Amino acid sequence: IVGGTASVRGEWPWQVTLHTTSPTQRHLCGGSIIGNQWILTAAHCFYGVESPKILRVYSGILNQAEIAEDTSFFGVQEIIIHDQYKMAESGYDIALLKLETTVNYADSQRPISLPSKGDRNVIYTDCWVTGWGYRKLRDKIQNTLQKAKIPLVTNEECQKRYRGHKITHKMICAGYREGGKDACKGDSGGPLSCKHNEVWHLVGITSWGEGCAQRERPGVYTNVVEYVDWILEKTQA
Ligand SMILES: *[B@@]1(C2=[C][C]=C([C][N]C([N])=[N])[C]=[C]2)O[C][C]([C][O])O1
Repeated sequence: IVGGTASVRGEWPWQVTLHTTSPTQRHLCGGSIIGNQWILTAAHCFYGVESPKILRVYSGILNQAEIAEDTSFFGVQEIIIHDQYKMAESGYDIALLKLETTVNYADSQRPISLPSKGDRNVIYTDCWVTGWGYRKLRDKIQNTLQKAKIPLVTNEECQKRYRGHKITHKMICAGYREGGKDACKGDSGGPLSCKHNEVWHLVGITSWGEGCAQRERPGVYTNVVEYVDWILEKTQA
């Protein structure tokens, strides 16, 4: 996260850190708890990943330092990538992780509600992007989960900032015209939480952008509301 600040412990209870154990353990992507056995994240996060066996999901984490060899984690039973996904910039950047075991909810780890189709007209004025990602295009994973408040931008506005790309309605952007605050490498798969009427909603999934926090280059996120039907289909046994 660029231009953000340290989050308060338990402030984003749905945020998880997804690690890969190959070659050695390290943070791979962010993700969001949306069900007792389900993590919603980004599809492009699994490039080069041929088995769920090397994945470890850690919930209730503030500092990466809390994760040690003796720290408990959730194994991944199955990685479900949207069948139309090809690459982040083309959309459909969404994936589900079916955990091997169930998450016991608590103040430190609980699910975030999905947006409803009846909230597309609603205007989110309190949105935040979070993660352990870079603080600059060239950096490294951060210890403390970072947070940054960022305004949503209309698709038409976003399309103007990405002439070489096609910003579809299945995408949603957020950023400041002057830049300064934005997601960055390592934040992928992270949630774009927005609080409306005292209730947090998972509005987007950190997907891509040109550089990080550059002027007139809004972050691009997967428009979650467009996948509630998909999520229901894939999570219902
Ligand atoms: B992701 C990833 C996160 C953020 C960016 C840049 N995004 C914005 N808005 N400037 C690119 C990639 O983090 C983990 C990595 C693994 O594929 O991708």
